[PDB]
Amino acid sequence: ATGQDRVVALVDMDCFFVQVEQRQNPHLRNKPCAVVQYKSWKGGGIIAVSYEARAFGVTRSMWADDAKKLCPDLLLAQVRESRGKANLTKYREASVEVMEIMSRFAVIERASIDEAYVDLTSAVQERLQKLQGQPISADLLPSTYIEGLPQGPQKEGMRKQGLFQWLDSLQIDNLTSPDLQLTVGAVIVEEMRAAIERETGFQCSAGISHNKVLAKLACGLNKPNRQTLVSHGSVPQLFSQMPIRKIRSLGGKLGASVIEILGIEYMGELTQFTESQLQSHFGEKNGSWLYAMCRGIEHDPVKPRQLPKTIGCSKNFPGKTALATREQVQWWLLQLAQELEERLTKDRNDNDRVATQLVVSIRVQGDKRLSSLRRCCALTRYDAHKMSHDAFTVIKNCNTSGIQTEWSPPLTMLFLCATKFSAS
DNA sequence: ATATGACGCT
DNA sequence: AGCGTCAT
Ligand SMILES: Nc1ncnc2c1ncn2[C@H]1C[C@H](O)[C@@H](COP(=O)(O)NP(=O)(O)OP(=O)(O)O)O1
Ligand SMILES: [Mg+2]
Ligand SMILES: [Mg+2]
Repeated sequence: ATGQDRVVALVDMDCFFVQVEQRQNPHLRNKPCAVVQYKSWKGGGIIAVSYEARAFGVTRSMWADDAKKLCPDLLLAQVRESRGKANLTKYREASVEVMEIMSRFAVIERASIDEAYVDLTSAVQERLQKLQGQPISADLLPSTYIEGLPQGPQKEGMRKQGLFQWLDSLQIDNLTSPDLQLTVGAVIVEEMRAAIERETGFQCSAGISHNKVLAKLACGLNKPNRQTLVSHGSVPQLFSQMPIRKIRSLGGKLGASVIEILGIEYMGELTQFTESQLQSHFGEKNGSWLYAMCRGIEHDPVKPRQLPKTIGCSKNFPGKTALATREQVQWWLLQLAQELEERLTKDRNDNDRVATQLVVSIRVQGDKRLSSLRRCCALTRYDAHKMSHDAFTVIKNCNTSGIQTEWSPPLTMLFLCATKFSAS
């Protein structure tokens, strides 16, 4: 079995937060520009970067002041600030706009604020028998790249040349040629992407392949404003120089042990190993997953979920701003709870459901662990004061100070999350 | 002094 | 459950 039964696509917005600000502020269009959070510490932290500005080496996580050094024409748009914290509402709403449109073509799984996976298998079947064996016209694929093509014996001319070899080798006879199915999926994604641009003004990229992992890999091969098809046949060469860390779920500790333990560098080298070999190295689940994946085979299904299982608000208090007093802790819990009550009310009305669990998370000054304590209490009413007061209770026994007016050690992070939803 | 949401392990 | 891992 070759892991070619499904057509899966990943759609990801190009420099999402920038496009949202550029739609709103025409003066930012087609300029080096970036979106910044806060302002006081070193101009604010950069969180999204137009492609014009990336050409100067401006990146996410860079301070705005350091970014202006790399690029002094850089324009900045500031994230909105409510009750003393970053407020991402504009971008969540833009995301819903984009998800609604995508939903009209197939069932989607929201994977982040700006991307969704799409299972196109069923829509591919439909469009196939409508064609009645009609060949696929390169007219229908004006922004599609075929990975690994052209091959054998100017940016856009190279694209068409690869696209011509793909079609000129296609087998439109067999209505289950996996390569034909990917080509038809790619035709739908062009329609989906034109509709998103038409109805929002947002441009996006997309990957089309047989599973989530290849779709996501393909999406980033030709950003921005292009889509890439990765066929099962292109996987051996693609993977032969693909660093292991580029693959989703291997960008961290597991991927680094794969490199260290096996002494390899690229995804294609995993094929030498037996599945049993890989299970003893990395456990039974990772070994099986890896054995299949280095052959381009992956089974994670596209889950029909476009809303979330959790709604959270958090704020970091780094350095001098760490929370030292009880009354400081209570004020910020109030602020978090107020924004949280706002989003929960919106979610109970628009999507018809109610949370039953409140999770409270904190980080103390000196703990490397991104969260230090994580406790849960009942959630019965969408009332900020009640939520904020209950969060304090759950954490108040963690102020290790005999002075009760004081909070020690200082808190570096407050996090309030609502979960365990039920239909309402 | 790089705000969020999913899922795995035990 | 609470923690860890990984993602954008
Ligand atoms: N580590 C992070 N932390 C917080 N917000 C982030 C983030 N990474 C991204 N965002 C925010 C800002 C981002 O705009 C948005 C989508 O994340 P991406 O798709 O990873 N990056 P973009 O869409 O900007 O560029 P392109 O896709 O063309 O590479 O979510
Ligand atoms: Mg994006
Ligand atoms: Mg993204």
